Amino acid sequence: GDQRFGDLVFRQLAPNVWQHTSYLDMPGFGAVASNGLIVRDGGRVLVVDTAWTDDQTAQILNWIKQEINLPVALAVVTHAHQDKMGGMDALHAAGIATYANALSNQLAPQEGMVAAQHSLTFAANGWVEPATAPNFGPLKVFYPGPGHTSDNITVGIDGTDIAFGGCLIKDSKAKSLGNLGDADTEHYAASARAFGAAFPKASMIVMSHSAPDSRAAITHTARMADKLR
Ligand SMILES: C[C@H](CS)C(=O)N1CCC(C(N)=O)CC1
Ligand SMILES: [Zn+2]
Ligand SMILES: [Zn+2]
Repeated sequence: GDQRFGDLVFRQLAPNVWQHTSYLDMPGFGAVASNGLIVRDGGRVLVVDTAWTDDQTAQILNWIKQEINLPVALAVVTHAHQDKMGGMDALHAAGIATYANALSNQLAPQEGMVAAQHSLTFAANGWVEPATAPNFGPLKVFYPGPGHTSDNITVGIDGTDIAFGGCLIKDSKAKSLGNLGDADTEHYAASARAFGAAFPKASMIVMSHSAPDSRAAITHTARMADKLR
């Protein structure tokens, strides 16, 4: 099922949704997979997260050209770490409009990232302010609160059973919450549960560092974060 395309992997999740996977060596972790999404919305394509590097991100765009052959209207990136924003320059070189949490754009320079062109802001309840996410189509963007990072955001795909937790959510058999160096241990558990409650009918939970899982990924991630506070 999985399509190897250069050094990346692509997996169809639904008629209009694919997971992109790219890898980077991290001493002490091995070659770490990071997952994002590609969504076809009618005559255009929407991307969630870059790959780790510009070169890998250009390869995502090459795959889109070969397998979908429609323009990429925008990309939204889910926090200011390299696995999610490392390929911003490749998107900009391709003329793609890019979006991130305002706080991700604020943090990007100190994190070694290039900021997105546009900043999303969020209501007190976590839902994106709609005027900051124009033309997002089926992408429903939700800020669950600080957790994996202060800026992490999540995305549901209307018309599917899919919600993307990014690096906030780990799989239902995961053993650790991963990189906690920028995390908010006090609010993580609540933020994970807020993601689940924002997308209550999503039965396929996509995440950055594990293959797609059931909603038990949310309950398990929350149950592990419950131990952090
Ligand atoms: C660069 C990314 C940003 S989230 C990172 O810190 N990682 C990769 C995932 C790894 C894991 N197994 O969770 C933890 C270390
Ligand atoms: Zn991260
Ligand atoms: Zn990550």
